[PDB]
Amino acid sequence: EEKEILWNEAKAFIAACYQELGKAAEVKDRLADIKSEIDLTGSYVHTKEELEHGAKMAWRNSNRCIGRLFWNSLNVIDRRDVRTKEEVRDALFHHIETATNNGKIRPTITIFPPEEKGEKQVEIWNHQLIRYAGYESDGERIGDPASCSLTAACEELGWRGERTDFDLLPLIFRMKGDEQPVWYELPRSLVIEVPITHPDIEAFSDLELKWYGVPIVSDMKLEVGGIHYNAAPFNGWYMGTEIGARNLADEKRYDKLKKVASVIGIAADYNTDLWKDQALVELNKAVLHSYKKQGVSIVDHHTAASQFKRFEEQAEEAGRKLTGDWTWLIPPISPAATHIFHRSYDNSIVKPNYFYQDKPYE
Amino acid sequence: EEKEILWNEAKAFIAACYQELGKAAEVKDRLADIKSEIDLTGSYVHTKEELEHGAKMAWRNSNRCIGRLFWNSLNVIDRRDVRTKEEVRDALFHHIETATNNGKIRPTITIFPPEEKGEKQVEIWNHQLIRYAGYESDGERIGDPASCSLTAACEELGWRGERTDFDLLPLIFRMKGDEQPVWYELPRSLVIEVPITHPDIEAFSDLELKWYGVPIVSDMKLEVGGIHYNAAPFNGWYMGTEIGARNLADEKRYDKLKKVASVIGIAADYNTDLWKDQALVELNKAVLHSYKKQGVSIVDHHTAASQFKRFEEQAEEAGRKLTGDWTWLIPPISPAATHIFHRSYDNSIVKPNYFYQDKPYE
Ligand code: HEM
Ligand code: HEM
Ligand SMILES: Cc1cc(N)nc(-c2ccc(CNCCc3cccc(F)c3)cc2)c1
Ligand SMILES: Cc1cc(N)nc(-c2ccc(CNCCc3cccc(F)c3)cc2)c1
Ligand SMILES: C[C@H](O)[C@H](O)[C@H]1CNc2nc(N)[nH]c(=O)c2N1
Ligand SMILES: C[C@H](O)[C@H](O)[C@H]1CNc2nc(N)[nH]c(=O)c2N1
Ligand SMILES: [Cl-]
Ligand SMILES: [Cl-]
Repeated sequence: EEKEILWNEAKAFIAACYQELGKAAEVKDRLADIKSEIDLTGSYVHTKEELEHGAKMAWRNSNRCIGRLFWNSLNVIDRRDVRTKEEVRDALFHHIETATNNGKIRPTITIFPPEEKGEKQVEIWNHQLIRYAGYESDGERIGDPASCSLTAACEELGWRGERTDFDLLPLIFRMKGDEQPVWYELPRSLVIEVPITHPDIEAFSDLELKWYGVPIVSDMKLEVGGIHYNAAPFNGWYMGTEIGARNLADEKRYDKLKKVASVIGIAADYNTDLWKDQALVELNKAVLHSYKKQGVSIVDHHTAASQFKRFEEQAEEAGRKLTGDWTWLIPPISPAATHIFHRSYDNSIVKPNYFYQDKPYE
Repeated sequence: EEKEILWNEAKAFIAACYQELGKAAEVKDRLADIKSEIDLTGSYVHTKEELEHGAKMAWRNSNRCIGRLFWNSLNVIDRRDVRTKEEVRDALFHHIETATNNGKIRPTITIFPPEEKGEKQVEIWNHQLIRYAGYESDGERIGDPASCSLTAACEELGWRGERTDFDLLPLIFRMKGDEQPVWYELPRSLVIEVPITHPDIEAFSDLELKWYGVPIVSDMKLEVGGIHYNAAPFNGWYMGTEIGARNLADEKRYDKLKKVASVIGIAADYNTDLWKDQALVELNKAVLHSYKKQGVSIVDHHTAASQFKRFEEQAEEAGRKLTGDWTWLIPPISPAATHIFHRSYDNSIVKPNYFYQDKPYE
């Protein structure tokens, strides 16, 4: 029935994996046992080596990611042994700690048990492990509007946020068998935050802006060789523009450009003054400066693009087809200043890969 | 043979044209005669009304153009009567004058005789009627590199440029029957140029930057109802970013960002300083300021995007499908600050339209 599609994707993944690993002769025998195990059990189990390389291939294949140069040094943590919510919680806690690494961020992924019959063993509700709540009630807007629905779902479960603009959401996830997810408050000792100051303009601190150190995406599905790891949070370090040009700048997010314009001392009255553009630049300089000053890893969009160029060169020379999403790879500020803007990319989907999946709330 | 495809496109265009013009009942009779005229002659001739509306529909359908809100007030000049190179030259001269309009730019198109049997009556070599030459010889780079090949072709024809960074190319075009194009120097009295100064930073004039007032694209084909107007130059006013973010900024164009960084007094040493982004913003403020100060029409990318939003609303309410090229509609600076960035567009080709065509040089 579905062993068909499972077997096909297994054949493709194992062949490619073992080839890249220099283990091409072990394929037919490895494929043999797998083909067998699928018949009796309806599935198969990745070795640690396969799972680790699959996770790395998935990152390499993420069309929208500019950071892909470092795909091969991803730190893979195999947590397929977890059975309890305490183990899940502690695995998420450790991921935060080890990835943060006192500010010298380690690109890391923690992999939980995969879907069995399409049945989730663990269902993580958070978009990112560290993320700020958002509230909207009777005209009143607080925090991160992108978090409004998860925040409301959290508050249905007994949690209550302090309603600052930067409430840390609890971890929230559901175990197979349980009807409701559980939630656990984040130990603040584990969460590095960076207050936003500007190198030249002292008044910038009057904005009282901050962001969290480590983006840890926890709601995408890792697909490896027909196996569906629906719960597999992964992190890197930020590209400054994600914070300065979007999270803090978008009208539907924190919407800070008018306030930025004010503290840097320019008028926000005329489009021709390009006050939004100027504000975007100073806000983005502030973000890079602040992360650097605090000893927290971050990359600017120019360096990131230069790295991606090397990713392109590396692919070609390894004889691998390159795929990418131009509309996502271009940075939201000065895009024509990067080589990305001036070439095209094939947006084909190659597996292994990370995929969106339906949210349990909403 | 090809009367087939000609008749099909005629049927589609006339129906749509006459409908939009409120002349739906005149269609079948108009279509009748056209169907007849195609049989005897192999072609058909647009009335002035049809040609004018077709040109406007072509602009409305240009997926890559952010300026489309004003499609319906395009000024159409019908020059299908020209027979001689003197008439062509004088028609091009007049187009420049009337479109410029002392700085209050009028979006205008001059339409020359269409292709007959696929045979061009008039073949315009210029990319734009007003454009700067470019030279590259023995390491030495002068002027606009995008113009290198046309400039070389011009210099094969007896013309010689002064080799400043802003040599105005002559008009160059070929008449049916002639083996070589002719060229005519531009009367400087007709060409408005704008020196680039900055509102706040006096040193900016040390760069001695300038650009021409009016972009007049002269190498695209207007297609209307199966008729191919290969020679039909059209102009609007500039969006500032075309000049400040591309023509003056691209490494393969005038490459001025390092010099901009210097005169505005910032270092150009570290990517994390975002010095390119800052330079782009000040250069783009300078361009808008300078055009405004001189009384020459121009639009900033924010106003232009707001206008385009109205173009979208106007389309919907008129029951017309909207088409666009997202990768071209987004401006090359602060794109995420415009609504364009945050929605998608169907990039389907609708006719009438303007099309690239093969260059006669090169
Ligand atoms: C090491 C530093 C990294 C940087 C600077 C980086 C940069 C980025 C950026 C800027 C985006 C766009 C996000 C957005 O605009 O919403 C992105 C998307 C993405 N990145 Fe990376 N990334 C990094 C590491 C990683 C890692 C470790 C993985 C997984 C193993 C990964 C997989 C992805 C995926 C799947 C997306 C697409 C998310 C979506 O479509 O919503 N990246 N990356
Ligand atoms: C009125 C002011 C106008 C503005 C501000 C404007 C703006 C623009 C801009 C910024 C581009 C992108 C060019 C590039 O990046 O290389 C563009 C492309 C285009 N515009 Fe407009 N435009 C205007 C008027 C017109 C008119 C009058 C027509 C024709 C009747 C036209 C047809 C087009 C076409 C065909 C393109 C695509 C050129 C290509 O693909 O290379 N536009 N427009
Ligand atoms: C590993 C990693 C590093 C880094 N610097 N950034 C990320 C990251 C950031 C944001 C996102 C989220 N992208 C958008 C998801 C989305 C898509 C559609 C609608 C929405 F509201 C939200 C994914 C990955 C991931
Ligand atoms: C009417 C009008 C107004 C305005 N503001 N801009 C233009 C305009 C500007 C530039 C262009 C040229 N676009 C790129 C053509 C091209 C395409 C591919 C390769 C190349 F080297 C050049 C076309 C229209 C046209
Ligand atoms: C409509 C458009 O495709 C969409 O809003 C995209 C555009 N490019 C993007 N690129 C990145 N990196 N992140 C985004 O959220 C978006 N938004
Ligand atoms: C590769 C890419 O499609 C191409 O270089 C485009 C990108 N978007 C653009 N958009 C505009 N307006 N003008 C351009 O020249 C380009 N270049
Ligand atoms: Cl984020
Ligand atoms: Cl131009």
